[PDB]
Amino acid sequence: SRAEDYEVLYTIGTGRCQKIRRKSDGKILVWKELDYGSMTEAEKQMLVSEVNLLRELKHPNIVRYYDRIIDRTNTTLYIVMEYCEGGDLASVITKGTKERQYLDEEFVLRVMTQLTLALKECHRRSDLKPANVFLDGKQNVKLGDFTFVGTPYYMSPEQMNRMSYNEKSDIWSLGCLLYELCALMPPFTAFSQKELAGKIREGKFRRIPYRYSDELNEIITRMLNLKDYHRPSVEEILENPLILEHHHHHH
Ligand SMILES: COc1cc(-c2cnc(N)c(-c3ccc(C(=O)O)cc3)n2)cc(OC)c1OC
Ligand SMILES: [Cl-]
Ligand SMILES: [Cl-]
Ligand SMILES: [Cl-]
Repeated sequence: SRAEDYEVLYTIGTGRCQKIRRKSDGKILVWKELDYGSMTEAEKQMLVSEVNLLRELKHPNIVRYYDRIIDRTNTTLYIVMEYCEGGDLASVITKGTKERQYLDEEFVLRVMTQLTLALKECHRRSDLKPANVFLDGKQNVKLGDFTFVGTPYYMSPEQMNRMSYNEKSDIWSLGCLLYELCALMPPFTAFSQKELAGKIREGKFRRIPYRYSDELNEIITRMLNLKDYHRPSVEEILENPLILEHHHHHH
């Protein structure tokens, strides 16, 4: 479809993401705008293929990407996707830090269950961090968004030695994300990357807060094992007695 099919309501975050309304039925959506005006033919060809793959991902726990619009006037590409009224997990963690208020174990179990399912789908088809995890209005958790200055808090031991495909590296990142949801801080912190790497290598961290059960602590701790082969698989995580039907997605 074309941009005129939609009305911009307002900007959510600055490419730039905006909440929009589809005129045909008034459906509330979001689009992300990419300015391809400075791109080469080679970069546009890569872009096209990536957007195409994006359109093929249909999963309850992956942000749904509906359409792509070209506006040759502004040299802008619009990627239309579902609206997640709950925002991102980064804002939830920030909210708790400042409220001196930990999140319910039930919420952490929802995020664990639903993100593990998202990872399972990604692995089948073959950037896990709080700002890339979105919440809808029905308690559902969705993975979205498929270089310097930033601190690589979630970088796994093996990935810091040599960046290569390893599904157990994703489990480490999930571990880090769940840890942060509980403790409201990442398991490893430092002011420099050299110091960070030394800590990650040592593999030691504080227990998550005592309000969280030993069982939750145990599985998060297993995900943060220094040995990739000691971390639980997606299958092993979902077998955990903590995970129940109600922690999964519901339309
Ligand atoms: C980054 O902060 C926020 C993001 C959103 C939001 C809602 N729906 C969405 N589909 C998205 C979203 C935006 C971009 C991407 C992506 O680049 O793939 C994936 C998801 N963000 C909503 C927000 O509040 C309504 C919000 O503020 C906390
Ligand atoms: Cl606190
Ligand atoms: Cl919450
Ligand atoms: Cl759903």
